[PDB]
Amino acid sequence: MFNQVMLVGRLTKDPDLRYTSAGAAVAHVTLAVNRSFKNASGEIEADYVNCTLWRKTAENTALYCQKGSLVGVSGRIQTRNVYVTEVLADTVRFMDP
Amino acid sequence: HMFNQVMLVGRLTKDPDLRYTSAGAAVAHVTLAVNRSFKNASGEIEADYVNCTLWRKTAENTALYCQKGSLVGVSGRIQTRSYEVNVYVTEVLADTVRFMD
Amino acid sequence: HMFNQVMLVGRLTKDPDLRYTSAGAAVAHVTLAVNRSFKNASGEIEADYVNCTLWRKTAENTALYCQKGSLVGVSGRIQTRSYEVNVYVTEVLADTVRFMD
Amino acid sequence: MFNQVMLVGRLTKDPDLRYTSAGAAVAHVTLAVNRSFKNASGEIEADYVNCTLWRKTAENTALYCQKGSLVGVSGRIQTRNVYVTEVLADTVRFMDP
DNA sequence: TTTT
DNA sequence: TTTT
DNA sequence: TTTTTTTTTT
DNA sequence: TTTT
DNA sequence: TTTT
DNA sequence: TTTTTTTTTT
Repeated sequence: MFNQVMLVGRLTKDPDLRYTSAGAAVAHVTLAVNRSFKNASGEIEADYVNCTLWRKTAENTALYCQKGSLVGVSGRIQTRNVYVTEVLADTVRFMDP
Repeated sequence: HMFNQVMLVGRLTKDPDLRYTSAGAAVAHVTLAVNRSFKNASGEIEADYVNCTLWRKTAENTALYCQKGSLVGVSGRIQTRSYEVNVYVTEVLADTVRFMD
Repeated sequence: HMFNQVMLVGRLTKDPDLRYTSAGAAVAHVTLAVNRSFKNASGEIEADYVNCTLWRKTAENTALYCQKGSLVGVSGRIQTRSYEVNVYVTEVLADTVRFMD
Repeated sequence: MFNQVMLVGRLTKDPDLRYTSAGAAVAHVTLAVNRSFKNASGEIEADYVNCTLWRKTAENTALYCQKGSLVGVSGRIQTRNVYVTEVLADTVRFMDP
């Protein structure tokens, strides 16, 4: 029984690097992933996936990616009145030339 | 330039919700409890609850064959939506589902 | 009781091999170079070379649109075969492919 | 650019636990995964996937699973005249009641 | 060389 | 506000 | 630039 | 609150 | 015996 | 027990 996600998209904003009171880096990025087909009106829409990164992954994503950066992410769908649902990234690939 | 896929194995929290669009298309809403590998501070196994939408025959078949409790394997893509008091939803749109009971 | 899925993003090592069964079905053979995340003892990036089989329109389309070098995203399942001097093959049978160029 | 595999099948043999000359446990299991449809003759065939496990994963798989055990595995397709291609498992789940 |  |  | 479909409510 |  |  | 198809050579 597992939970696995592969996304490659583009960051909609500079990554949001914060630190927990314990000292752990944690970042929130949102990935625009265009679809592969057009809708009735002939347009390509994107899905906007919120991913949360931790520690070194978070710091490095922040260092090396801005708004617009092409990024690969794998991880799991996590879920946390407040009904939130994100991808918890364990590895990030930087794909900017 | 872009890619979006997901694979999941989990149990249905409730019987599937089988509806038809006024066009005539079957669509189903299902929520999967996916138990984590690790444990918490109390030594318990928490699950993540992922909402999946199914379409056409997949919707009907999972309706017909699975119910609350059914172990199900799903592959598809994450999709995001807003509706209206404006809400943000992220689901998995299932392409296939495997009945694992 | 069972489940088998794979997702892959890699580059084609050669133009796709488009054939037709004597039934009339398009089928394509493609090998994907999937570069690893880590590095070796020399600090180089090695790739894994995964053979994928495509069918019907997917075979034709990937034939028509991709060539040696094309970045491609694939999802499907692992399948195993023996033929005849008897050989053991494991491939990925692609359900979908995304053209990522 | 990634490589991810989810299998849940049944071991065809007791796991093959060996140790490298350095001391690392390494195991080779083969997973029977039945398909979901019948072939022309009305039969369900299986795919037999060779997976290689390392270290603690290898030792634990050996300890707790025999021929017949239901097992979940995620990992990547690895490839190594000798033309071999397996799944390199990073996590194994034991699903035997 | 293939499992319930 | 959820499954075994 | 394409797959089977790319389509509803919550 | 959405990217090339 | 392979891709960027 | 079902999805679109469950079908070839290497």
